[PDB]
Amino acid sequence: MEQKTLQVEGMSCQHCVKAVETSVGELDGVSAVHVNLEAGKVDVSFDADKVSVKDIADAIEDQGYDVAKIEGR
Ligand SMILES: [Cu+]
Repeated sequence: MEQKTLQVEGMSCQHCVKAVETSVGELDGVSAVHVNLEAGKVDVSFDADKVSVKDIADAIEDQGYDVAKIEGR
């Protein structure tokens, strides 16, 4: 798996993001999800070989709000 992070957009409501975090946890690919928008950003160990950040990224956009952009690599 990869180790990208969706750097924080503007929100600081952990309750929003986690609502989607739980759903994203369904994607087998996702190795780990460390939502820390307040502390820095959401650091996520997406499986680029199974599912792309695009998925999760869009997902947290929907009802999470935090996804400025992916960094990592
Ligand atoms: Cu919220």
